[PDB]
Amino acid sequence: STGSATTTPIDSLDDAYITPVQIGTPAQTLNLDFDTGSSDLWVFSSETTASEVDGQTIYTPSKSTTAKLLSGATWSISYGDGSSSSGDVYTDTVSVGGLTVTGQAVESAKKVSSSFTEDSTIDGLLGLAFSTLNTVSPTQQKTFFDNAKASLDSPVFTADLGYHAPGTYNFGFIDTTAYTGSITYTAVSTKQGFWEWTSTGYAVGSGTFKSTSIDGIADTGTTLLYLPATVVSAYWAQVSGAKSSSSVGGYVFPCSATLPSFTFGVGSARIVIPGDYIDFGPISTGSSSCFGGIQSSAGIGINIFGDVALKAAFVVFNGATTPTLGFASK
Repeated sequence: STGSATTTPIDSLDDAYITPVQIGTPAQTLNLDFDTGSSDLWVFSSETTASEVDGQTIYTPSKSTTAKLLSGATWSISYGDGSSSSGDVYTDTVSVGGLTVTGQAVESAKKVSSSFTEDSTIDGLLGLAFSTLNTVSPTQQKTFFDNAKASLDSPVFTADLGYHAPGTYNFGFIDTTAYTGSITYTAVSTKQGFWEWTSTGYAVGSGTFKSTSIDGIADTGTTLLYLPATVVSAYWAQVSGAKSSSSVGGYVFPCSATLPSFTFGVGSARIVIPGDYIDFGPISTGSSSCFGGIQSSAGIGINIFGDVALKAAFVVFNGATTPTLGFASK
C-alpha cells in the first residue's frame, strides 16, 4: 500500500504545516502537525477541557463505531518549546492520504497548554519519530508509520515541504518526479529516538564550504534551523545590523536586509537554503526588526534541522531495518 497527502502551511511564515487525517468511522477529519521529532499521535477531543479549546476541530470517540478505549492507558508529553499536553487513549482507524491503519493508538487530550489552545489551526500532532519515544503508559504504543510499515510497498515516508506553499507527505514510495538530481543517503542513529544524522558541514552565501561534522535531528515539527553558536554567528555576521537579542530570544536583523543563503552538507552533496527562507518577519506587527530563521542550539542540547532546512529538500525517512535519511535538491 501507499499514502499521499498534501501538507499546508498554517500561516504566511510557514510556522508549521498541517496535513488532513481521517480518524474513526465515519471519518472525522482533523488537521494534524506531522512531527518527525516526536512519537505520539494526539488530538483535541470531546474530552479536552472546554476552556482550552478555541476553534480546533475535535475528535469525538463516542461518535466512532470503531473507537475503543485503551483501558488504563494515559499519556503526557512536553515539547522542546515548553508546550505540553496529556490525556487518555483510544484505538481507532486512522487514514492518511489513502493509507489506512486499524488499531492505531489515538491519544485523546484532556489537557493542552496555552500555545496549543492559542493555535486554532492545529487539531493535534502525528508523531513520526521512533516509537521508543512514545509516552503512553503503562503500555507504550507504536507510531502511525510503525503500524503501517509492513503494509507499505517500501518501508519509507518522504517529506516535501513547501516554501510559502503546500507540499506533500508520501508513505510507502519515493516520487521520482518530486526532486532533481540524486538522493544522497546518510546514516541515522536511533539511540535518542530521533531521526539523528551528521551533516558534513556548511557554507554562508557564496562563501567556501567548511567541512565539519554537525550532529542533529531531522525534525518537521520544529520551525527553524538550530545549529551551534559558532555556525550561527558566522551566518549572521554576513547580515549588516544583525544581532542576538536576549529580550527577543534570538538573532534579529533589519527587515530591509537581503539575507544570504545557507548551505548544509549531506555526505558529498549540498543542500542550499535560499536566504528568503530564513526571514520570519517582524518580531512584532509593524516592527522594522525581523526574526531570523537560523538560531543557536546552545542550551537546547541538540542541533535541529527544522522546517527551514527540510523545506529546501526532498527528504526520505527510510525505516528499513537499518534506518537512513536521504536528501535531494528540488
